Amino acid sequence: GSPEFRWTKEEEETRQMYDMVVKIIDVLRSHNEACQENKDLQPYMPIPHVRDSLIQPHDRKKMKKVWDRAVDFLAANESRVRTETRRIGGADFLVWRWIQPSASCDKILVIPSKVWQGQAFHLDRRLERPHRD
Repeated sequence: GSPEFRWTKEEEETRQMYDMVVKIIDVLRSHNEACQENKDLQPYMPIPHVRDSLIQPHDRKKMKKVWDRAVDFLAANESRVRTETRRIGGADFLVWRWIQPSASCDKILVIPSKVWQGQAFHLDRRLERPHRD
């Protein structure tokens, strides 16, 4: 019945909580830096891409059940992938997919408040901001 705001102090609540989540906040913040370069390096993945990611082999799921609680810590400060309900094979399930902040998200408003070179181009060379490596 109220929003979160999410500024610098909201971290003081989450600090001590980070134990198992530090691996998954590492998975999302890490894949992100390579992702803003490219379009989205992850276009669609399941809930287990991130829920298997806490551990790699046969013991993979053993902290995916803990993840149910770990999300209480994540969700007060970070969501560096997008949540969507999507239809696959005629059936609608919940999947997690990539959103990358900075470098891609650039635009011009009513007053073109920029100088010649630094950012992109204008009129000539009608592409997007990130390019082929």
